[PDB]
Amino acid sequence: QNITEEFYQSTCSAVSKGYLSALRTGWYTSVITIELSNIKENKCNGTDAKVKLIKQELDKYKNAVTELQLLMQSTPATGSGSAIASGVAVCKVLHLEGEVNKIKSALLSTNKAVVSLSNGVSVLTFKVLDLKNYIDKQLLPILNKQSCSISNIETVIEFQQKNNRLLEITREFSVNAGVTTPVSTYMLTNSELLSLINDMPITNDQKKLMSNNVQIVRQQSYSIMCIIKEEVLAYVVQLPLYGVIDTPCWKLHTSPLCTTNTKEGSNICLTRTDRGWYCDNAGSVSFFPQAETCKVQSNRVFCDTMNSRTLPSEVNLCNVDIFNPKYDCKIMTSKTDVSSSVITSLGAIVSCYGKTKCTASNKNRGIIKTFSNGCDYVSNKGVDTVSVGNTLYYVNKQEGKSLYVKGEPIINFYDPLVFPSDEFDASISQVNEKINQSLAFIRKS
Amino acid sequence: QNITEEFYQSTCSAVSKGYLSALRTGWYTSVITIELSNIKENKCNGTDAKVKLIKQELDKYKNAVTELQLLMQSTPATGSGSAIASGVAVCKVLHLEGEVNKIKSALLSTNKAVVSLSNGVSVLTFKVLDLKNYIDKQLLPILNKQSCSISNIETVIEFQQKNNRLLEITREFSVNAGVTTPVSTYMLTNSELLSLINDMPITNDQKKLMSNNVQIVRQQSYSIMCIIKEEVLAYVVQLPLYGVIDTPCWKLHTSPLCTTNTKEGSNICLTRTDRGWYCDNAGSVSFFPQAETCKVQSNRVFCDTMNSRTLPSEVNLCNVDIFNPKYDCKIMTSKTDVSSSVITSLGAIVSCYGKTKCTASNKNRGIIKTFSNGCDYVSNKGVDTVSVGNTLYYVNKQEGKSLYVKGEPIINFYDPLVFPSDEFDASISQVNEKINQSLAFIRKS
Amino acid sequence: QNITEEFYQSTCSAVSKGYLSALRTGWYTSVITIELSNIKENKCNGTDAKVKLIKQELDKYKNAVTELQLLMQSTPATGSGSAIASGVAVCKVLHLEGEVNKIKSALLSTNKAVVSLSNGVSVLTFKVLDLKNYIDKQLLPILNKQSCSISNIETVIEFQQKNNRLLEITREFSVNAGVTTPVSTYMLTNSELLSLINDMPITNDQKKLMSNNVQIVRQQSYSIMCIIKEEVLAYVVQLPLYGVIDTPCWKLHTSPLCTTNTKEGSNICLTRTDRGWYCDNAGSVSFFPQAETCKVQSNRVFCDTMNSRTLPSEVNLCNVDIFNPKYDCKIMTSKTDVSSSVITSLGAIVSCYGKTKCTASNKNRGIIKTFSNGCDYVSNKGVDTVSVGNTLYYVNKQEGKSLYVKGEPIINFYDPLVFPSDEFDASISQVNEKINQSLAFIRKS
Repeated sequence: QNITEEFYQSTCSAVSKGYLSALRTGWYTSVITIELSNIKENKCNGTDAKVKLIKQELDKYKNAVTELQLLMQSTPATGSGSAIASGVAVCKVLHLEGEVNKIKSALLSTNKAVVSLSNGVSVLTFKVLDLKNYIDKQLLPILNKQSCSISNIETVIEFQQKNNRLLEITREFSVNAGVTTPVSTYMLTNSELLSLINDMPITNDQKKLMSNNVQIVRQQSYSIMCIIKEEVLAYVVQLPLYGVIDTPCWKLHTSPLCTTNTKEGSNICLTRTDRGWYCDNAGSVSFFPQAETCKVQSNRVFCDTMNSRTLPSEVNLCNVDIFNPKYDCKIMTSKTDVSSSVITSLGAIVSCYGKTKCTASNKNRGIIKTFSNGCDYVSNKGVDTVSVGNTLYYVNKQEGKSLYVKGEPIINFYDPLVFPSDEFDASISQVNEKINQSLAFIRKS
Repeated sequence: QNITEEFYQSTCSAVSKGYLSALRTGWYTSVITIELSNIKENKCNGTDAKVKLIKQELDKYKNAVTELQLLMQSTPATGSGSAIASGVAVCKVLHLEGEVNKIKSALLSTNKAVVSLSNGVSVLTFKVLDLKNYIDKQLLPILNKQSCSISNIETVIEFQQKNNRLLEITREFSVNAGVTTPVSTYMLTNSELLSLINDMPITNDQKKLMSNNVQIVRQQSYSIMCIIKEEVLAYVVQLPLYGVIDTPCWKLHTSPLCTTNTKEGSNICLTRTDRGWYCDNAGSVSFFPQAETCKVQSNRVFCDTMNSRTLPSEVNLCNVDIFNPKYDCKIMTSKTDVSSSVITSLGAIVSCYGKTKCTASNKNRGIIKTFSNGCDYVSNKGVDTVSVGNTLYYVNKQEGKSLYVKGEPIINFYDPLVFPSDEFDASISQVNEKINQSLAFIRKS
Repeated sequence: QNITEEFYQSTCSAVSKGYLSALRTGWYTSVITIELSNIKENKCNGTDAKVKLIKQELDKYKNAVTELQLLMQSTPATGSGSAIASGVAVCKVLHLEGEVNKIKSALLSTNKAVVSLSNGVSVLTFKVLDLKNYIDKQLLPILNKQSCSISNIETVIEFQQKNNRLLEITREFSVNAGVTTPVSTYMLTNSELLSLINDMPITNDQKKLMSNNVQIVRQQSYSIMCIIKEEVLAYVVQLPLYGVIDTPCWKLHTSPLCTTNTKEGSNICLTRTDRGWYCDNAGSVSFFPQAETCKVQSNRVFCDTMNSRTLPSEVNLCNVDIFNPKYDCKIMTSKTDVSSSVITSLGAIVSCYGKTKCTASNKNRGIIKTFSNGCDYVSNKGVDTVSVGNTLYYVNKQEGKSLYVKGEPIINFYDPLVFPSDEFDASISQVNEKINQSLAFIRKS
């Protein structure tokens, strides 16, 4: 529960420690079934407004079915496609005959049942909506006359409710070529999802975590539609399976670090590279570069290992002894000294250069701190907002202690004349070797 | 109203002048209220189709309420979160007891009223939909029988209209974890928004601008949902507050500038860096790097100062005397001479290199100009489209004069042998210093 | 139908050949019309629930019309705007009087008809919904009384169906400022689209391709709304027109290539630049850098030439003889040896460096291959997934042969001491020239 932060004055970086992990390592596939009604184009001679409204929505029903066949004609266009290979594999098994009828036989008794597929995969099936039973029992004998019948409007409105979810299904499948994420509430109702999470094979502790952070599970799950035949449409919904839980996570925040020399254009800078989410995973650390690829319920981190990067466990040494002999801490160099500010979880790192104003201000008591030229940090305690130049930043109000690690800025240890100031993705060893090789040429002079 | 453009032949860049500003500097928070009905699971013994449709939507009603509580269990996952700290602060004050009842007491008389919160913030409250009064007065005494009643269908359909907006609210909150942008029409009706803009504290001139460009205000506003208790759901909608209006804005367009030497691979190039939106703000210029972070009703520019960058006022000198002694104009160098074209607001900059065709063509009279090797500009007058290689570009038809600033291309002033041709983010001073230091080594030879 | 892949061991790259093209070269504009009803605010003295529901939706009807006028007040804010200049041009012609009435006269007889505009453009018009005829014939004489009438509910529900699509139109136009893509099913029904594709001028073969891959056409089409007047709203829907069909396409996949020296930090790397989609177009090759700018029904590639890049036909030589004297193959250099894996269409390229595990595993028989240090490739035959470190990758199951082109890795031909290892966007000639110039300084020593 304790959330900690440590600002590194020497490297102009901060690490937010005390976070718990939830890394997606596997995929669970579930087949969702809608029992459709195979009807041919009917036409009876009536002008009744009851049967007129039925024709309009039967057309919308028939159009959504025939268009979902047109989408079926479209081969999976998303990807990449590594992330959906499990759902595609289930779709391919549904093509085989004697598999669509297997689902139909197992779902006649109950709205949910486990089925063993031909590929040996044991998946749970769900008949969310039964259009077949309703349309044939309620609406078929009405319009099965020489002229359209005269039934009341109560049955027509209920038919609007049934057809409304199907229209919502085909409209989301069409714009996304049958692969939608996050899984909308119509692909799988929130009530249906919790029932699906309770069934699926994992512990009660792992089920409790997924059922509490539902929205995060929806954003890390794909809805894939596979086929339509035998009066049934089927689409597979992949669900994240998390194999790494409760391992240490920490987020690295980096800000430029320059010198404070007076004459303009005579300053060198460097910035810590590889900022983002770090989490221990199987004796190593998994790096997450892309922003918002990790979701975060407070104190818990949810990420996917597909957008990851494997790093050795010694990578955390760059947060203490950046000159460590074990790992190659990456930095980028430049002479651009623009004033910026990074909002970390328990404060804000501020890099103030030039004449631009840099202040941390509290709305009630006013400005509480004015930042001098350099890189510094302000604790979130008693600080509402932080301003840099003409840009206003707001500080997070998460409760926790923040530590200030004092240290000489490493940018002061380098000579500006032989300093390489255009290294996009370099390391300490490269900067150390490039300078010594540059000084090797000046000695021979 | 006058829109001007100036192409700089020396730097292969153009500036579109004559634009008015609208920079977001603050946030106004408004609490939106939906009076919910606290009902326990009712079950009466009836098969009437009137009461059957009620049960279906009451389940959808109860499910949307209980799921919106599940979303409430999810801590704010978006961000960052600087941009929503004001809305979060209002959400936290709503948690305190004696605050939810304060909103309920002030909204019993009118559908809108200003409320003073515990945090000293004066915010306007809105009861958009009153589900509590309708459900209890119209539907409670019907189903408050030993068996479900037999009321007509007119009341059931009206209940579908009320429940439809709530289902639209929870479905948008669920996919976005309660933070949606742009604010949809269901979070706040267009009619409700104009009424909210008229009330809010600002001048009639600032209210007239927001009420005219509604869609731009929606795209720069966040909908945040805070809590559900005491038969009321509440969600705060932040609205942009613009403190900078009618200050000069101009958009910088840059295109590569190479040499025209015949032998392949013997050409050097450079391109002006920091292209995008520039607007004067409080004695300085605010730079906007990210595209589409600024919206633009013609002749008016709408941007947010959070995605900004503060630059000194002398930054505009890079558009005239790029060799100015005051500011360090940034350029990037390379030897890649690919033919490209940038569509500016009143024409198009064309960089033609190699043998690729570069023509400005009018659909009625045909090709009007053929571009030679180098960087040039064509006015939008009498020009419909511009083609480069196999890529077709269309020119904007905005009315205004365009000026051609003749000048020797600066790429011709540099010696290709000592020229650094791999500078990602460099400046004129660095290129000037790097070449002189390279020539310092050849003199000692 | 044959899909081929060739892995290049010397360059650590693979090319997926055997694909067919479909490049968008032009735009076809179609005017979509909804005949609106011009009604003034009516108020009759009734409390009937039939006429009460009418007032609620007439307000939603009137609000959607008046708000769509507010959106009309917003000048086109999207772009750029090259891609929509054709639709904007049609919108501007609709402003001229005697043009809105021309559409109204030609659509009174049929729901679809071709119209010659003032700009000489021949466009097909579509009256998708006729709100004017329905509202005035069915609902006007009802409420045209001194007190609201007592008509039944069948007509009210049909009015809900008509007004529902209009509310769907204005809600999508509002969030996107009137420019939406992909074109939703409500901007143009799937049934209306196929009828539009059949009419439009092109061959039966080009019509058959568009009608089969409907969803891809929707994602490469824009819906633009132009004006509201004379009881008619109009919005233009641009449709892709493909001028390049059945030309060779191939996708280039690149992975880092490093050395295998034991001592850490003593390795140099290089990676092929310009990975993505390549397609021959008019005697040259069109390069597509941005991912997902090309859609892909299997065996067919759909791209837009606006996000393209024109390259000479000799660019394919970088896939065989990278040291070719005709073209300058671009590579980037670094010393970062991170283990990665690229999922190509018929396998996976794996770059294994360090101690990180690199295995290709089949779920039934287990691990089938362990990758040594370097860059290698594994065929999709009998391989389900491929793991690198803590990241799991899944292989595509597309059927086709894959060829292994053996060759000495070019990274072994370079001396690490004089090797430039920080070239972001460089070429072979630059690396060749930079090393020789570095060796020119060591000879004079």
